[PDB]
Amino acid sequence: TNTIFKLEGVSVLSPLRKKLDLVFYLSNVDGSPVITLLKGNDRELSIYQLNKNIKMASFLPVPEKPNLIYLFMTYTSCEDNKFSEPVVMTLNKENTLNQFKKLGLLDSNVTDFEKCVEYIRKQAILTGFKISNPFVKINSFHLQCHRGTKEGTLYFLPDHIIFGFKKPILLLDASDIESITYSSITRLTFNASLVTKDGEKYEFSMIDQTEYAKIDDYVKRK
Repeated sequence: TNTIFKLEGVSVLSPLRKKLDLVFYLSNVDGSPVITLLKGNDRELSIYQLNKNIKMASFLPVPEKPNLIYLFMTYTSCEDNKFSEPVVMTLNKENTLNQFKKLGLLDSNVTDFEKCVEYIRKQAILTGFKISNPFVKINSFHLQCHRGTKEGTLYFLPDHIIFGFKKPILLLDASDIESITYSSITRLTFNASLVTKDGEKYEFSMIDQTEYAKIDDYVKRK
C-alpha cells in the first residue's frame, strides 16, 4: 500500500480517547485516501475514501494552548461502523515538526509549524478533500460557554459553528441559522439561543458579555 505520511502517538479525544498512531495512505483498489488510527497493529479507527466520506475537516486552535492544535474531522461512516462522533485529535506542534523532519518531508532548519499544516492541506487537495485552517479574509473566533452545566468551546467559522468537544459534539452549518435570541442578560454574561431552518433550537449560556458584538455580527452576515 502507498503510505503518504504517518504521525506516531497522536492524542485522540473523540470518538475514542486514546493515544494512537495516524497513518494516511492510498487504497490499492482505487487510489482513494484512507486514514487509520492504530494501537500497535490494531486498527482502532479507520475512515475510507476521504474524498467522499469526510464531510468537513479543519485545524482549530486549542484554547490557552498555542503549542497544540486540534485536527477536527466529521465523517459519513467508518470501518465496521465502530463510531459516529467526530474525530478530534490534538497535535503537539513541535513534535509534528520533528516527525515531519524525520520522514524527510521538511528540512531540518524549518521551524514554522504552519509548514506542517500546509503539507497536510495539500495532501487533502491532492486526494480529493479539503482541510481548512480558518484561524491562520474572514475573521473566525472562539469563546468558552455552557450548553447547560458543561463548559465547552464555541467556534465561529466562515461556514460552520462548532461546540466541542464533549459528547455530543455539535456542528451547525452557518447558512442553516434562522435566528438568534438573547436572554438572561447581565453586565457579565448573556445566553444565546440559535434556531435553525428546521426549527431546532440550540441554547448556549454564560457567554461573556464582551462577545456580543462578534456573535451578533456573525449571525447577521450576508
